[PDB]
Amino acid sequence: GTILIDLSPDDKEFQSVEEEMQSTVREHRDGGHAGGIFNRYNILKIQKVCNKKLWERYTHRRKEVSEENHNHANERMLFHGSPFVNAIIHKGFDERHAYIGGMFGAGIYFAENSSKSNQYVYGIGGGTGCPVHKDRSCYICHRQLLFCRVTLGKSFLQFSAHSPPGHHSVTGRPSVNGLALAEYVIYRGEQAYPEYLITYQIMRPE
Ligand SMILES: Cc1cc(=O)[nH]c(N2CCN(c3ccc(F)cc3)CC2)n1
Ligand SMILES: [Zn+2]
Repeated sequence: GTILIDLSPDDKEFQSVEEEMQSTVREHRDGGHAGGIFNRYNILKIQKVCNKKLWERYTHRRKEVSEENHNHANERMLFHGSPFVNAIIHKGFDERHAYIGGMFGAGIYFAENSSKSNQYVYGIGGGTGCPVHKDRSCYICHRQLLFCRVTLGKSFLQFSAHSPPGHHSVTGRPSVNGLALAEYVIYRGEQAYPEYLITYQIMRPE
């Protein structure tokens, strides 16, 4: 029972979601190989993802993690880029959205850097690119990102399935690229809510 409400760009909500998308762009060590070459996005549409069953699935698990961690759910707003975004907004996150070949295990991956999530919009390493031009740096086709409410709880810090014992998620602390932001991994689909569906294009630097 998913409903997508279009957010007006006049709305304070559109303005704060676009600002978290824009300000969290960074240069990638692959030179744009996976996500393309760009410094900003053309934000075409921001939509609120409304689903009573999934929101309840998430706040139920949130209350569990909170009570297991001195009433702190450790809730973040993170980006999620995946070829299975359209399936996530209707069925939620689960074991089919888990990244088997992940660095922090077979869990569901999230990023603080929007530009990081953009690397997985067309698949692992950007796949073959957009389905129309087979271009990983395509500047034409419309891309789609999720801005998710994530319950991290007790997160296992990793400097560089199931969660480490006595923990609720894993934090990928960046230990080489001094400008990278953290990456997070949850092992329960219930621990995340697909809050915002952002439609956009990467923009050719001038
Ligand atoms: C680091 C990071 C940030 C981000 O936004 N997204 C992701 N992924 C990881 C890989 N994914 C995946 C899911 C299910 C599969 F079958 C294969 C891949 C989805 C998106 N990673
Ligand atoms: Zn294209």
